[PDB]
Amino acid sequence: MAEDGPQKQQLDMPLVLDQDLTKQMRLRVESLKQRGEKKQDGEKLLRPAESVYRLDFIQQQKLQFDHWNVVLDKPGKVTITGTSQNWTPDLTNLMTRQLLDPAAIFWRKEDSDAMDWNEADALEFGERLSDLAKIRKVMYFLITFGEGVEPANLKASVVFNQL
Repeated sequence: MAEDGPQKQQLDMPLVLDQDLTKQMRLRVESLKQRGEKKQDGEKLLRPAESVYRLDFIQQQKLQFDHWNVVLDKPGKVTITGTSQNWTPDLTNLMTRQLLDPAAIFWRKEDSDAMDWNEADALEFGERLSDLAKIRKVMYFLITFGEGVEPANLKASVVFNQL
């Protein structure tokens, strides 16, 4: 019974990129080449356009996913690929066929202020995220920067309904 006015409160979680963390992985690969490792069983090569985003689930369940909204300073294209809470690139070698369901694609055109994305592929990953999220207070997402996006000009804000 809120007396202020707003009946249902709302809370948005700003996911933030981790470009510096991406550079740290590259340094480890450079050290490996000095002694070589013959990693031909499955070399893990990330693209300089891959940054790691981190999300902190502050509430155990009062939070609810309403509508993810990603904002870019300029139009363009970005690919978000999800990973099993177990297949981690640092603990496992990045494999293309061992990826779970395909990655969702979000893109904003110049005459469009709204981005069009695959709701069907994203919707399936929505409910799956609803569980693994209640058990893990933090989750990392991989994003790819296309052409026309400056390094840190990416901001990801998702609106959630707090009960």
